[PDB]
Amino acid sequence: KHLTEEQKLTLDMVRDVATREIAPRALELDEKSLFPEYARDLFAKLGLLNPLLPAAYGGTEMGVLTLALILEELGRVCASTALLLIAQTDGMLPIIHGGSPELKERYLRRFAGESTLLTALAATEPAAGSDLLAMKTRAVRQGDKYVINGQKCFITNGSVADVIVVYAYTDPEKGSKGISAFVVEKGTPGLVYGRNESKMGMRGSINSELFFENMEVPAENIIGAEGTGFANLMQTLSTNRVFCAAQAVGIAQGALDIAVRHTQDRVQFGKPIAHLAPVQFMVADMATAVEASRLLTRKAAELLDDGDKKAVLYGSMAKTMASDTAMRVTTDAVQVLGGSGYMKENGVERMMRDAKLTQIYTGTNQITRMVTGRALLFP
Amino acid sequence: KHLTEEQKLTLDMVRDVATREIAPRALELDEKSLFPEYARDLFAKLGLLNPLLPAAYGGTEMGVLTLALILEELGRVCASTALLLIAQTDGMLPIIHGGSPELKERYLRRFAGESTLLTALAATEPAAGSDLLAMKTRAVRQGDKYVINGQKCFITNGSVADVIVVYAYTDPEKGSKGISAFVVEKGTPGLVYGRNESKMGMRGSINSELFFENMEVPAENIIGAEGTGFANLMQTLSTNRVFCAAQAVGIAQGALDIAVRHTQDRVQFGKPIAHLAPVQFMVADMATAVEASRLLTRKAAELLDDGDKKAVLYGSMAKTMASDTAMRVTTDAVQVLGGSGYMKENGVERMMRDAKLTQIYTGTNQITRMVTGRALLFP
Amino acid sequence: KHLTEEQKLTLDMVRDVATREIAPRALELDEKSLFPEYARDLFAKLGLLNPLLPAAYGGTEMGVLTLALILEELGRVCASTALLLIAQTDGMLPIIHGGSPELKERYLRRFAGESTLLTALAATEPAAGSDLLAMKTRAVRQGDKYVINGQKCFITNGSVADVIVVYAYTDPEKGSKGISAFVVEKGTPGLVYGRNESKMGMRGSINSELFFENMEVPAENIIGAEGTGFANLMQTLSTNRVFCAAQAVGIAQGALDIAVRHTQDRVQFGKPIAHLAPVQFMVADMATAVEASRLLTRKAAELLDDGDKKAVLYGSMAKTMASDTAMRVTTDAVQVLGGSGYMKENGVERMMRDAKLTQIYTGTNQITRMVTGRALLFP
Amino acid sequence: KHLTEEQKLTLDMVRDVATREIAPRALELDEKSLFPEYARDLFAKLGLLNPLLPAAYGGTEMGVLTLALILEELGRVCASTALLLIAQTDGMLPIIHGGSPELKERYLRRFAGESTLLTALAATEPAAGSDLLAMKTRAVRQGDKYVINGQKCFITNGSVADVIVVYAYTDPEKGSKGISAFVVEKGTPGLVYGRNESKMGMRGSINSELFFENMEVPAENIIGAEGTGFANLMQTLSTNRVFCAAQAVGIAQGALDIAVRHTQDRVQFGKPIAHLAPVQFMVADMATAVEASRLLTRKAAELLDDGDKKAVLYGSMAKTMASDTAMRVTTDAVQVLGGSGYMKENGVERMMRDAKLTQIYTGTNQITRMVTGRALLFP
Ligand SMILES: Cc1cc2nc3c(=O)[nH]c(=O)nc-3n(C[C@H](O)[C@H](O)[C@H](O)COP(=O)(O)OP(=O)(O)OC[C@H]3O[C@@H](n4cnc5c(N)ncnc54)[C@H](O)[C@@H]3O)c2cc1C
Ligand SMILES: Cc1cc2nc3c(=O)[nH]c(=O)nc-3n(C[C@H](O)[C@H](O)[C@H](O)COP(=O)(O)OP(=O)(O)OC[C@H]3O[C@@H](n4cnc5c(N)ncnc54)[C@H](O)[C@@H]3O)c2cc1C
Ligand SMILES: Cc1cc2nc3c(=O)[nH]c(=O)nc-3n(C[C@H](O)[C@H](O)[C@H](O)COP(=O)(O)OP(=O)(O)OC[C@H]3O[C@@H](n4cnc5c(N)ncnc54)[C@H](O)[C@@H]3O)c2cc1C
Ligand SMILES: Cc1cc2nc3c(=O)[nH]c(=O)nc-3n(C[C@H](O)[C@H](O)[C@H](O)COP(=O)(O)OP(=O)(O)OC[C@H]3O[C@@H](n4cnc5c(N)ncnc54)[C@H](O)[C@@H]3O)c2cc1C
Repeated sequence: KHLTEEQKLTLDMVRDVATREIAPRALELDEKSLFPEYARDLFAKLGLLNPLLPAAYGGTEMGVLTLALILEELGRVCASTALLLIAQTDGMLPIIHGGSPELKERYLRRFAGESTLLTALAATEPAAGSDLLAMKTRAVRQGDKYVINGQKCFITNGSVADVIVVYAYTDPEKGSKGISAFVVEKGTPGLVYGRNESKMGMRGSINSELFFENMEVPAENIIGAEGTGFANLMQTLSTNRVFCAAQAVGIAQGALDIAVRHTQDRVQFGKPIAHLAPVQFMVADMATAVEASRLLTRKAAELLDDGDKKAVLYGSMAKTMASDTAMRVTTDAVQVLGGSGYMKENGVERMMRDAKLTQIYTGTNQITRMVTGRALLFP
Repeated sequence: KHLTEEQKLTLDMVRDVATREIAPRALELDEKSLFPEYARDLFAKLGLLNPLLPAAYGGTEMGVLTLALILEELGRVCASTALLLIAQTDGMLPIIHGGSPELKERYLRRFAGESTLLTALAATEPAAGSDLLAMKTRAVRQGDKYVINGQKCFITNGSVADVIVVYAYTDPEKGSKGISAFVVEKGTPGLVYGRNESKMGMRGSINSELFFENMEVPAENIIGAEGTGFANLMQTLSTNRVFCAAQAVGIAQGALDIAVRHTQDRVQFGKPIAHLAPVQFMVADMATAVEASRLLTRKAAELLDDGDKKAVLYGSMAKTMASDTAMRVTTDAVQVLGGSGYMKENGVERMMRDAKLTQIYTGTNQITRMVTGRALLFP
Repeated sequence: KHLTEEQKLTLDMVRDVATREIAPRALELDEKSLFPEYARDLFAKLGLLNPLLPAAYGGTEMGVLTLALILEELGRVCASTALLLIAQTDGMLPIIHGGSPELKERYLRRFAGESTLLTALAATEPAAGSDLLAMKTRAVRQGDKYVINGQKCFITNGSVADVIVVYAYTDPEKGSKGISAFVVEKGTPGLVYGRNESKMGMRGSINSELFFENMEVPAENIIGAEGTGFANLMQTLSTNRVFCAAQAVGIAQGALDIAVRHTQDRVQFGKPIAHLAPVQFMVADMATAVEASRLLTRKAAELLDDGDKKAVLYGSMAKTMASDTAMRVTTDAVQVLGGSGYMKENGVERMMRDAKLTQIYTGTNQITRMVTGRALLFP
Repeated sequence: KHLTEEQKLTLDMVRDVATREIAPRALELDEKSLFPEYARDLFAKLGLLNPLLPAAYGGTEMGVLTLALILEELGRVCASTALLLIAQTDGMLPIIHGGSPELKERYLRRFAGESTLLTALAATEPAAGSDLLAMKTRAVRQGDKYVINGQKCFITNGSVADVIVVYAYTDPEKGSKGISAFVVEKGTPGLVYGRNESKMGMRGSINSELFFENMEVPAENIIGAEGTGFANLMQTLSTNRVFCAAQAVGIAQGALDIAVRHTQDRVQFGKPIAHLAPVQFMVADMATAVEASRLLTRKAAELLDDGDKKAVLYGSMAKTMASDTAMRVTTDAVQVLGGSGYMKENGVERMMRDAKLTQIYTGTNQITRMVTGRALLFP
């Protein structure tokens, strides 16, 4: 838990940036459904866009715990801006962890330093959500190339990513041993963009359909050996869950902060409503659940940094509890503001809308409860 | 519970209208923040706009239970269209219940038959939400007129109502015995409209600030005697809560219906997800909570029709439970649809947004729990 | 819902008996683990021991709704005394509903009038709880007799019943079409009693292991045709669930009544704690959940009386919600009494102990949620 | 968090003792309502009876975190044995923290080393539970002595303690500045024992009424200055809450352990029930809540060791969440064992009974939520 002085200075800069730059922009980002371009460009200049890019490739190579602390601070003021960092890191992790030395040099170097290029991870399909093994995208080797046919949906930053990691069957009969992962570059012929689908929340973020129409990628773009794609995806999922837990902790904290401030300022029955025993009770339950969620998430993030095998269990616990907490706390934070909490100008209704996604993405809370229960019952 | 054949035919017409006319319009009503003019005009032609207007004034004079059944059917497909009927009835109840024979003839006759004119109830102020006795609008008698100064906020249909019931202090020192209620007509000099504030949900509905700047209303427009306004407001609140409970039952049912249909159609892991034990469990809890809420609401509505004093207790129980149920069921209905549930085109995210208001309006669930607990502990 | 004057007078007598006779005995019944012999003998004299015994066999033949109302009143003051009536009725239902005219005359006549004889239902085995089809008791026809070998556990009143309905495989390979039901009389050679197992609550009740060691019952004792036993068991289960729901409503109400009384009498901080906003909130939630549970249970009981097929769905909803409500309300009723609520002399701790069983017996709340969800998803 | 090698060896010994010595005795301790004399005598020989007694007085002087880790291990197998350590430490803390050097030497030396003498804290009265300022015990100085008149209830180990800390008004008009704390020795004339009241759980523990009838204690026995008693009590409460949180974490873990083991062994529907998605879900929620509770408690215990002022806030959060978690997890652990979970021989029903007390003692969860909410809203 002893943060290095590099971790402490980074997070002091992140808190200052979240407060002064990200927060004043959050309402317009949601209202107008804007990509957070200003934040992306600033994060690139500050070294915050690619936190987990290794130093070998010009990156800052902070730990998982540092990123989790950063996501909590950004989630407090703008869930969409936190999602940018989550998507960017998740799009890069399959290459960092399974790519050959040649593949990592060829595709990670372009993200060095202050690069503003974007990544994406393309696994989910209309036929394959929780049942990832039902994905229908196919990769057929033909000489020195793979031919990719299929489609993907719900791909964060899909249509704007310079590098997409695409999961596809190379042997459709081997199931979990028949999937592969491929680097796909923006501009590849046969890569076609669909709708940017309109969402309840996280509106400051791009949500892409992708289509592959005889898309030829060079045979060197496979990440690892044929048939290893599913394990590669599963290894990144443990990390993605912690990032979604940390974002949900931030959302919950940000909504609590606004509710706490309102109880101190809002006067009914002759004194601030913070003097009312039931308001005090709601705030107590909210904060207790936020802090519990924060402790779980920070523990899981440290286990990941330590390469500990128990990170899967505690990451799944943190993801479930943090996101359920964000949903419950934001729902009650709107309640604490009364009618004003239902008004768009006051922010908490957006945080409630943002919070619902964290119970679904990186695996629904039903899927994660199964990951947690199976790890406990079949250790 | 034995519905008359007039009740049964009315509700068969309402279900047909909800399905064929109201539901296909709900997404655009929310997306574009439209007043439900088509529904208003149709309800007027069918005799559904003013259900509680007495037959003496050209009205249909259905019971509270019939309206509650109608609100459940409309809430199932469009919460905003249900809110139109709630606002219209609530704006009329103070006159129906406290108005002199002369006042009722003078202001209720214009709502007879197929009239499309609108009402509103103006009690809430920025300084007075749950603490209604802190309202600052003042009514000063001057000869044959009252002079009204002050303001109101969150007034449903406030800026489009032909008749507004305005609550104001005539003796600011007598507290709950110093408030009066006044009929205020559209076009009165000194009646000024503010913002239509933008909301998280119930977007197909007008939400008005009102200002009174030396507004002169004739002395005949007072509803009852001076100082009786607070009791008049309290008597309408018991009825408003039942209407909000019934709307929340409808919202919850409509979201459950969509989730139920999705589990039957959505195939993951080789069979429809309805075959999955945890999906079955969520649907069981959702439906159980909806039916419990429906039974409470129908009981409270019958007690109101019977003039039973225990309607306050059971109306407050139904309001609390129905609206908490709508919040929980819509939150889980989005969960049951996975990623697709987070997409605006699929409706349930709007129902989740609509559901949050029912925990706040007609009195927050904190205020209602106090009404319930006080009635039980101090009978 | 319109109770007959016979229903109203019966329930006025039951309330008087519950208050004056059953309640003062409840603490000793639990403390000393006594069979409620006094209540059994009194119920027999008043015609309350065998409510569902048909008039054709000397019985009172009240409906399911009347018994459900009786169980609520008894559950309010002594869950163990309510369980006597539940066990007695459940032991009789398989014969009433599936027995031939000859079998019903031969075994139901002994329960006519003021008979104090007892019944029991023996289905559950150590290997077969929720998975009833795994039961291992076997019935082999040999000439004019069936030979019964096997065992049963958790049999309420098992060791004291004059007539036990025993479920057993006659064709172990046909699963749900290979079970039969048999009348077994006290005193049959080869019927052996095991432990009366010691329980957390419902201590005023006998909980028997049964063993069948080449037990010969005459071939006329089969209830219906061979292979119909499972359907017979399933038909009684719908009724048993409603009875357990009604008992749980009573438990919850009885605990609420004590907590309500305590808030009125217990003075802290200068006034009764009923003046405290959070105590008011707990009591509101408790009572709302009790009334919802009561409405569900009464609806399911009426559907059963009407022979409506939807009784399975609403009986499973009432059972789940009523028993979860009894658990939550009794847990909070102990909380409302503070330290005194943890003391055995004050009753609510026993009601909390009693309440936990209702979430388990007549099918666990996990099994019932599946009955509810399957009925909704596969109608 | 880095445990010293003395902490690690102590907790390895505690786990071994809990498993081999404490756990096999837990069922009889509850069944027969026995004081844990064997455990007390063994803890004394191992240096575990007085963990927080300073080294200056012959004690081991482990931290709060070490004791909290010990209480978790003992709470896992016997809540009553954990309560012995909690009561013993709490009875000593007022002297350790507020006593003059002379008073600490005079009364703490007798607890050095392997002493088996017992302490108690006597604050609560029938008229003063949460409202401690309503206590009526009075201390009147008369020459070189104080005369103590009054009574106390719910005093753990009250009737067997060699040293009792008694809180009493010395100036009944100064409220929170008019209470004092006094050392009271077993054998003082005028100290009279009442009932050992019979409880729902924690039955292996003594629960005493105390009466003071012109009880003369020497004037040197006052702990601190007159009027400082309330602050002394409040300072110990922060520590007591953490100890009750840690005990509740242990209870919850112990019940989860039994449920986890049962799902692995209990076969229904052809395979262990651990293969069932809903059982997996319950175990996931249970374990997540246990680990969250454990993290909160360990954080609060470290803040106390660091003398950090934020320990009050996090201790109140841990106490609320840990005890609510013990109640919910034990309630579900009984559920996971089915009928067998309701049987006394299987332990979890006792853990459920034990768990309910942790929501009440050291301050009810209503009082603690107020401590948490006030600290957040009025920092
Ligand atoms: C806005 C958004 C961004 C996302 N970003 C990415 C991205 O960048 N790249 C990417 O590849 N994916 C992304 N995801 C995919 C996301 O993680 C999925 O939606 C999720 O994995 C579930 O898929 P589904 O929506 O089809 O739900 P379904 O699998 O259809 O689930 C429907 C319901 O059934 C339940 N269910 C399903 N299976 C089971 C089971 N076996 N047991 C019990 N319950 C079950 C689920 O919990 C859910 O409640 C994103 C999704 C969204 C909506
Ligand atoms: C969209 C909308 C439509 C509405 N329509 C109408 C309308 O047509 N006409 C009209 O006159 N009004 C209308 N209402 C008013 C509405 O009912 C109020 O918002 C509600 O009565 C609460 O007022 P408030 O928002 O100021 O909340 P506040 O009173 O500020 O409450 C803030 C928070 O404190 C809690 N709280 C407040 N007092 C207490 C207490 N004593 N004990 C415990 N907790 C407490 C509340 O539960 C809430 O969580 C509408 C409101 C909205 C938002
Ligand atoms: C005091 C008492 C009185 C009773 N009286 C009678 C009586 O008079 N006569 C009689 O025949 N029986 C009686 N019952 C039997 C009772 O109904 C059962 O205990 C119940 O049916 C469950 O059986 P089990 O205890 O073996 O639990 P199990 O079936 O072992 O269940 C263990 C856990 O797994 C869960 N589970 C099991 N299967 C599934 C599944 N498919 N999906 C999800 N979760 C699952 C359960 O919910 C439970 O949480 C009584 C039981 C008790 C304890
Ligand atoms: C078995 C046992 C052991 C204990 N051991 C010790 C001991 O060793 N020494 C000692 O001095 N004490 C001890 N305690 C005392 C214990 O902490 C109290 O019972 C507790 O402090 C509450 O007091 P009460 O039971 O009178 O509850 P009450 O104060 O009567 O509370 C009744 C209910 O009202 C609620 N309530 C009370 N005040 C408020 C408020 N202001 N706002 C909202 N809700 C409120 C409470 O939460 C509770 O639900 C013990 C108690 C027990 C039962």
